[PDB]
Amino acid sequence: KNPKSDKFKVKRFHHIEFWCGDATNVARRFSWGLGMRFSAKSDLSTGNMVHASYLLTSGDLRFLFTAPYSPSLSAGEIKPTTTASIPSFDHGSCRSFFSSHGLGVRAVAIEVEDAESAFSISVANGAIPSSPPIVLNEAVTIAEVKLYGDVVLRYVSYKAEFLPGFERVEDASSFPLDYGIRRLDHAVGNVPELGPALTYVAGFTGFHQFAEFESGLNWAVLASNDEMVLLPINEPVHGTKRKSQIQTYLEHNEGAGLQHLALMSEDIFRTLREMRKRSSIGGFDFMPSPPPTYYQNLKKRVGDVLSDDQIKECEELGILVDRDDQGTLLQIFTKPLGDRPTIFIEIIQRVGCMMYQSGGCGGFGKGNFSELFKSIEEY
Amino acid sequence: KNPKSDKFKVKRFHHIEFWCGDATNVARRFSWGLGMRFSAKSDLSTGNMVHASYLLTSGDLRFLFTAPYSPSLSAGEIKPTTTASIPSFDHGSCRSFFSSHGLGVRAVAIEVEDAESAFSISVANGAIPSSPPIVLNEAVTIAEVKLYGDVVLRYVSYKAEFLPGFERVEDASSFPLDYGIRRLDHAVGNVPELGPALTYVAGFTGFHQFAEFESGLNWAVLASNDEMVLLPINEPVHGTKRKSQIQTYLEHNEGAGLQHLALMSEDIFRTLREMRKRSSIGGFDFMPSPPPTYYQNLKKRVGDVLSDDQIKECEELGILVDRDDQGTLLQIFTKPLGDRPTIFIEIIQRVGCMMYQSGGCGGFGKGNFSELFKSIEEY
Ligand SMILES: Cc1c(C(=O)C2=C(O)CCCC2=O)ccc2c1c(=O)n(Cc1ccc3ccccc3c1)c(=O)n2C
Ligand SMILES: Cc1c(C(=O)C2=C(O)CCCC2=O)ccc2c1c(=O)n(Cc1ccc3ccccc3c1)c(=O)n2C
Ligand SMILES: [Co+2]
Ligand SMILES: [Co+2]
Repeated sequence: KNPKSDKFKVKRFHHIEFWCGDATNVARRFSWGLGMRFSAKSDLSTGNMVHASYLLTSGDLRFLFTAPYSPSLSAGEIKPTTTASIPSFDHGSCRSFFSSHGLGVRAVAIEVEDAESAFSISVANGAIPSSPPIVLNEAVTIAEVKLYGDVVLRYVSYKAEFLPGFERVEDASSFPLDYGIRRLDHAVGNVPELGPALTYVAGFTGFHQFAEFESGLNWAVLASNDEMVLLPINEPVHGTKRKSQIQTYLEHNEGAGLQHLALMSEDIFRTLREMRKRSSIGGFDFMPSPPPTYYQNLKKRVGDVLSDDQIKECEELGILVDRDDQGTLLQIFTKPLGDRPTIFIEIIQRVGCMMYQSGGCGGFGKGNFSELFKSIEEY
Repeated sequence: KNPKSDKFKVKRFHHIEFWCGDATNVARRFSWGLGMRFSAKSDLSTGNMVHASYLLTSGDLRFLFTAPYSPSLSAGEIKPTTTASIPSFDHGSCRSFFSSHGLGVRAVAIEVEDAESAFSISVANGAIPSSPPIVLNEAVTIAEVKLYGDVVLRYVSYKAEFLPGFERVEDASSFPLDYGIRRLDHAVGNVPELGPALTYVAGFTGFHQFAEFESGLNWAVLASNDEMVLLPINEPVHGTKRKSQIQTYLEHNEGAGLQHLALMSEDIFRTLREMRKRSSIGGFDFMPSPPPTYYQNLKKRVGDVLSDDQIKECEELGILVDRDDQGTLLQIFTKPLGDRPTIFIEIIQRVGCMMYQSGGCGGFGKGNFSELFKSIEEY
C-alpha cells in the first residue's frame, strides 16, 4: 500500500556529501576504488577561500567530498561576501562533525521541484531547520533540515553545472573510470530509537513506510511517492548473544549517523570484478564471503532467476542473493570506508518489477540474515 | 668542511609520521600513488583503542599514517594503562594539529644509538621537550623534541618489528607494490626566520651546515656526521615581484612546518613512469614540466653524464637535472599532497660521489632555480 503522501514534489537522489579532513585524499581513494571520475571542483583555484570540494560521478551517482581550509583565509569575509560555493558550510560545524564522527556523510541531497517550498513545508511539519533556502546565481536553490544525528537532508532545486561556482574538471585530470555503478539506490541511518526517528522524518516529509516481504536490529524504510528515494533507518536490539552492530556503530560514531550507501550497478559482476582487483592497491575491501553452503542453497531459492554459471559467478565474487514476491536482489557489502567501524558501502543490482523498474524491487536483503545464519551454523 | 660535531650518535632516517583525519584513506591513496606496501598496523584490531596507525614501506622508506579515534573508546584509560602503541600520541594534540595545519608531517624520526641519551643531551642543549623517553616492551625507546612549528624530531633506538604493539599486515592485504623508491634523502622545513631556526636545531643536535655549491627564499642545510640525515630549512624573502612560495606555505599552513620530503629512487625513470601512469587514477600529480628550452640546454650542462637517450627520457617525464662539483642530481616535484598548497614530495636520484655514495651528492637543486627562470624568460 502506497498512500503517496509526500508533502512536496520529490524527484531523485541528487548527491551525497562527505565531510572530510582532507578532501583530496578521500576523493582520490574513492575515485580509484569505485570507478568514479572527477567531474567538478570548488577550491582555491576557483576562488573558494573557505572549503575545498571535489565532485566524483559515475552515471547519475554524485559523491561530493568537502574539507575546510584555515579560517584565516576567509577571516575578512561575512556571509554576504562569502567565497564559499556551498553557503551552508561552516568551518566550526565541519571540524566538530569530523572530530566527533570521523569521515562520514554530512548531507543526503535530494532534488525537489522547489527547495524553498520543501524547506518551508518541512519546517511547518516539524523539521528542525539547519540552513535556510539560499538562491545561488539565480539558478539553484539549496536548503537543509536535520535528518538524524549530524546528518542533514539537503533539498536542491533547479530553475532550468553541479552548483554555481563549481568548475568542470580539466580533461587531463579527469580519467574516464567506470566500473558500472549508476545511481544511489538507498541511504541508511543508524539511530538509538527507531520509533521517534521514523515519526520525525515521516512527519515532515510525508514519506510512507515501504512494504517489506532476531539478529541485531530492527528497521523500517521510508519512501517517496514513486519509491525512488528510499531511506531505511535501523535501531539496535539489546541483550542479544552477539553484540548488535548497530550499537557498535553508535558507540564508534558518537551517536546516530549514516550507516551505508547502496549503489546500483548496471552489471554487479563487472563492478565487483573491478573493485576486488583494486582492494589491496588502494580500493575497498569486502566483507568475508559466505560459506559455499550459502551458494549450495542458492539453487533452490533463485535457480529460476540465475543460471548455474551466473550462480557460480556469485560464489567467486562473494555476492549475496535475496528475493521478494516481486523481484530478486543481488548485494554485497564493503568493509568500513575509513578508520572507524561505522559507514560502509553496499553494491546492488535488482532483477524484476518491470513496468522502467519500480523502486526497491526485491527488498533490502531481509531474508539474507536468516540465510547467512543458517549457512554459518551448518558449516 | 665537516666538523663532525653531532652531540649523540645518529644513524639514519627511520620513519615519517603523518597526522591525519582518516589514516585509512590517506594511507591507501599514498600506497597506490607512490608504490608502497602496507607492512604494519596498530588499530582497533590490534587492541589499540586510542589511535589508528598504518605503516607503508618502500625499501627503507617508512611512512606512518595516524588518526585519533573517539576519545570515548579510551576514556577509562590513564597513561599507565594506555592501549596506544605510540605513547606520545594525544587526542587533543592530534586534532589541534590537523585542524590548524591540515594533512602533514607531525614527526621526522631518526634512529639513534640511545634515544634516552639523545633526548637528555638535546634538552641540555636547548631542545624544547615534547615527549619524554619511554621504553616500549623493554625493546624500543622513543622520545620527541620540538623541531619547528608543530613538527617534532623523534628519536628511536633499538636494543636489538616496526614498534611493539604493531602487527605485520596479512599477506592478502599486503600487495607488493614497488615503483623503485628506496629511502628518505632529506626532509625540509619552512620557517618565518631562518637564523633562529638554524641556531636552535644546530644548537641541540650538533648538526653542521652542509656545504652547497633571487627567487623566493633563503635556506641552509643541517647534516649529521656522515651527512646521511639532511634537514634543509627555508625562510621567505619578502618584497619580491612574485610572492614567495615559502610565505604562501606559512599562510596556508598556519605557520612553520614540513615543506617537502625528498624520496630517493634507485631508478627515477621507472619511478616517474609508474607514478605518472597513476596521476589521474588516484595517485599524485606533478608540477608543470619545464619548457623544451630547459632540455635543449641540458646537453651543455650534463652531456658528459647523461646520454642523448637518457636526456630525452628526462624531457618526456619532466625531470630536472642539476650538478655539483662532485655529482649530479635528477629531481622532480609533485603538486601538493593534500587540499592545502603546503606539503609536497620530491623524487630524486643522485649520480656520483662514490667511495657507497656520500650523502647529498650533487646538492639540492640550487642551480635549477636560475636555469628554470632563464628557460621561462627565453621561451
Ligand atoms: C547492511 C545489510 C543489509 C542492508 O542493506 C539493510 C538495508 O538496506 C535496510 C534494512 C536493514 C539492513 O540491514 C542487508 C543484509 C545484510 C547487511 C549486512 O550488513 N550484513 C553484514 C553483517 C550483519 C550483521 C552482523 C552482526 C555482527 C557482526 C557483523 C555483522 C555483519 C549482512 O550480513 N546482511 C545480510
Ligand atoms: C623544492 C625545490 C627544491 C628543493 O628541493 C630544496 C631543497 O631540498 C633545499 C634547498 C631549498 C629547496 O628549494 C629545489 C629546486 C626547486 C624546488 C621547487 O619547488 N621548485 C618549484 C617552484 C619554485 C618556486 C616557485 C615560485 C612561485 C611559484 C611556484 C614555484 C615553484 C623549483 O622550481 N625548483 C627548482
Ligand atoms: Co542496504
Ligand atoms: Co629537495
